[PDB]
Amino acid sequence: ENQIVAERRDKLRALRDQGIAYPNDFQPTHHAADLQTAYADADKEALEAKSLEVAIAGRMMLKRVMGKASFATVQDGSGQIQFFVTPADVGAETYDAFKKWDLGDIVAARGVLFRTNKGELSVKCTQLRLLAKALRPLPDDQETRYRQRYVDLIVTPETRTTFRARTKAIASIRKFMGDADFMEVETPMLHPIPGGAAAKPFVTHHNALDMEMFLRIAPELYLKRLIVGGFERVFEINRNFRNEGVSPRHNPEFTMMEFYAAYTDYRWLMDFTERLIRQAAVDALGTATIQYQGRELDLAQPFHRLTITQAIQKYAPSYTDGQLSDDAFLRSELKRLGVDVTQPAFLNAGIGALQLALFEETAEAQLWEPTFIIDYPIEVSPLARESDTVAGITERFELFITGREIANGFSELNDPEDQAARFKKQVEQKDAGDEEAMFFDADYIRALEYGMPPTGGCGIGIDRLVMLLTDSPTIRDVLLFPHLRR
Amino acid sequence: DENQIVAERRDKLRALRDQGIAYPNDFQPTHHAADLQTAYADADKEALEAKSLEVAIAGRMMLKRVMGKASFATVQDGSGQIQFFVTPADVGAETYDAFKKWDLGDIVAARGVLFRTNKGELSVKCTQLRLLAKALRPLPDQETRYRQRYVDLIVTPETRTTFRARTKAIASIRKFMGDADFMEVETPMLHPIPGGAAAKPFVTHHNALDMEMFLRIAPELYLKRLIVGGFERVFEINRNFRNEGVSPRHNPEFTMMEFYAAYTDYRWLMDFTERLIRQAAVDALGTATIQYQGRELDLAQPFHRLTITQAIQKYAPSYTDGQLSDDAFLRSELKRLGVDVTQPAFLNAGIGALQLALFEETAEAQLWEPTFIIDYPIEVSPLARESDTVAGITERFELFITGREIANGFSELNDPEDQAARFKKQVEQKDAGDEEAMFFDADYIRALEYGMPPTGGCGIGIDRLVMLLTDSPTIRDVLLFPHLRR
Ligand SMILES: N[C@@H](CCCC[NH3+])C(=O)O
Ligand SMILES: N[C@@H](CCCC[NH3+])C(=O)O
Repeated sequence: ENQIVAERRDKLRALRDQGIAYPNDFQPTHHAADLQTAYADADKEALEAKSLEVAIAGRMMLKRVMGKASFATVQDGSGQIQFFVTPADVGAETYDAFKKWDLGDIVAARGVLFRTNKGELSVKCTQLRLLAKALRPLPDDQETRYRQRYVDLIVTPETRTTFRARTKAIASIRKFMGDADFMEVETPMLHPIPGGAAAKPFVTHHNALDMEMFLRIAPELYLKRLIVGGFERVFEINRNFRNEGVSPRHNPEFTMMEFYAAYTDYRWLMDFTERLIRQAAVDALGTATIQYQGRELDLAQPFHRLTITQAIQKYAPSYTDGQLSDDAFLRSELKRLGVDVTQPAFLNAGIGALQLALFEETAEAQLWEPTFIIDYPIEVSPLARESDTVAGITERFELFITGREIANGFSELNDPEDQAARFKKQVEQKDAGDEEAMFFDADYIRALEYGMPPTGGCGIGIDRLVMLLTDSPTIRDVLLFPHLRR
Repeated sequence: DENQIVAERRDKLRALRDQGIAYPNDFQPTHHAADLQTAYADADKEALEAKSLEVAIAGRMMLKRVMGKASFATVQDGSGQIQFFVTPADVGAETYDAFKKWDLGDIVAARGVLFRTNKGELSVKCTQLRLLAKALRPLPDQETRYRQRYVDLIVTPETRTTFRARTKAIASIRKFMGDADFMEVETPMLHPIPGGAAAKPFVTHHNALDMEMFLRIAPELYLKRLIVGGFERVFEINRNFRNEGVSPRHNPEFTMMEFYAAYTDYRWLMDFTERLIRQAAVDALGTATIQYQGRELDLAQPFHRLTITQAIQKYAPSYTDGQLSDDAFLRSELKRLGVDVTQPAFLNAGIGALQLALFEETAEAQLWEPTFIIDYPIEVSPLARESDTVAGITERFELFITGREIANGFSELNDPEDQAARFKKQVEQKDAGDEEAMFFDADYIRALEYGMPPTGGCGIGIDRLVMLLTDSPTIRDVLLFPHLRR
């Protein structure tokens, strides 16, 4: 390993004594992938007539030297093609230098396209150059993929494909939002008071002003300020930050899309979110009837819509109606399953919150088929409009697919006095030790007091959506550079 | 006094809650003011009475004209303004009486027939009229625009126009990049080692991992890892963070676009950046011959391309060639202009850096017409490829328009040994007190040691570009929520 690097470093030393070691004048004219497509059906004779001159640059992935003739496989950004090399065509000095290059080196050739006797498409090199020496060899392990994504990208074509699909899916989501009349906006990543979500923040400090500032846990409160300001339809796709546990399923920064539509409510949001996701599949995979991790996932069907208790009953039928309505039962049953209900997060827990907690331990992970869970207790929905007909319930949903939260939304709380009250109740929890409880945001209350129209809002987890569209088993597989441990 | 008004409005809200749902969310508008104004600009009183078009509108009540038998309100939705004509005959006495006590600012809604008033205005003959949300604070100095952008957005149509244009411009830039085959990517905003720029970082901490992290000053080093990985054309549009003073011309977070193209160099980058900017103007304004702050700005002309000393001579013709190549002259001349060259940023200053510093104090702010400044000293260009023909010079540019930096780019340093050396020289400066000097990044060097193809990279200041395109005088005028200033 070190001896290999040293040997390659010594070649680089010699290379510098005889010219420009890292030249930047070569201009490729074609892409391997495009040649493989456009000339799949052409044969030795067809190609000899066309006599197409090409110029390719990329990473040398294989090399075979056999006396007066040598073959290499070169990989550019698009794919692979062979270089065929003889001193007759490339000249003796280049041929000799070529033989001493290494797997990994960035190389470049001009030459005529042709087909080898074994059937492969290849370049009869008439010019051949080394553009950049690979000092470290390519490997020929489970975490290296993430610590050295650049290696994973060279060596695993599937990885390149996943990330091209991420990019296309996000463009497709933008198009969908734009067609539905939403204005894409940029709100701050630095907040003087974090909010818009239940999460532990990252804190930093502005030196000139001697001021604590928080990386955003969510843009929600800023996006609703825009609604007050009179933009009826806004959305934002960007990072949130959450300072919590690390795992294969957790990264400290992740991409959310939030959107807000004045004069809508949660029923509208659910229909709209459902349509968006289904179209996201059709765009990415040609169909909404797909598979994820070896199991059928039919996004073409209408999404299920269930209450919290409906969902517990569907997947944990042993629970009776009377049991799910009994405070004392719910507490002992939650204690049994490892939920400490004495924790400050539960300071304002009523019967609804206990049910929700039971749903999380029993049913949630089993929501394979797309399922909206509907009507959430007020005590855990501090930003959500209260029902007009049932006290203590909010017009809120969460969407689960494959057992993971993909979206969450609600009729927005536009009543400033209600909002102030619910903030004070969060501060109680926070004072009692609940680190995911919200801070009182006076500037936000002030904004609402200018008068905010009734509005519907939703956040979609772009990283999790992309997992489904690319059959990626963890969030780390859809992030170019996941954060890792030391 | 603003207080008595709030209190009075708060008391109306109290009465409102005793008689129904204060913040209803069931009203569904069917039309937009702007669309009605366009579609029926050409129609008259009789036309409209025949058509008899039933509409439903919701928005903010901006003016109210009251007479004995009737009332007119000017209501503003997301699209524009339309009049509501209100009589108790048609809306009912009880509603008419309530209406008289509603306030400028309230969010209101009507159904009714479209018609034209004798004074020529398009209006709704209301048959239903509702209050959707009480404005508790009344609608209405130079900094309030920024602390309360939501107020500025309601009251100033120019502000709305600027931000719609920002959004459109960014979509136009994404399209330009996509058409040129660049793949949009997302790299981390939390870096374990900050780099890619000369700036003071914001520092934070991940608690679960007990790990110091930095908010990114630039994504550059992560984008070049993707080039090692084999993506040929990548770009990213997102926030950087710099922990320094807030001014009218500075915000601690701002939007950059960086792009990288394998097998290109700085000449290519300059042509590409020039085309991008000119097309951005055509897209936004219909022409590249535009105006900024009352002065002609002709982006249609080819951009000037000057060396650092050429530019000093163009604006200060006193300076001779020998003066600008004399160390002792440059120092005394810099001392005269108030520049401290003893500062650690200048620890590795040679003649080039001194020239650059003189250019900053004499010519830079006068670069009104788009001007590329070209060929930068190595000691201030730690990430830029060195010239093949002139030692100590890098293939680097900065683009200035209206005296402000709009872009900066270079042929990328893909030589890992050169890069390691230049990093060690940065660490010297940093150890001697230069807080903008770079840290040594070993992981980045390791990536380059796998072999990176020659590449060209550039960063464009989106916020500053958008200023030019929208004729905004400061960066704060193109950010929805600028950071606090004192
Ligand atoms: N802010 C929410 C998404 C939007 C909820 C509706 N206002 C989140 O972080 O999940
Ligand atoms: N990282 C640079 C932009 C790209 C320079 C070329 N690699 C900046 O922050 O200005």
